[PDB]
Amino acid sequence: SSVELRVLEARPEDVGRKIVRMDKQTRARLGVSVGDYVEVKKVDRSVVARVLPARPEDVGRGIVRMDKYLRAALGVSVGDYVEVKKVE
Repeated sequence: SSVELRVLEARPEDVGRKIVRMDKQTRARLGVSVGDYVEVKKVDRSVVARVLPARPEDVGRGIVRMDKYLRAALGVSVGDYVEVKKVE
């Protein structure tokens, strides 16, 4: 089904992009590859974002990096948990 991930801040290069960063393990769990799309959900809010690969230092942290604009759309703060799933 879905994965639950902790929201972390976007690195400066990614601010303003409609993307999220997740590690390879998480992409495999979701059934997606880099460049595919996922839906990020919080209660009755949702955003669709393109999947870009997390940097190696972020591996296994259980996080998704998303910028302050996508966080605003979802009503979440850094440190909140979100549901991530394929677009369907």
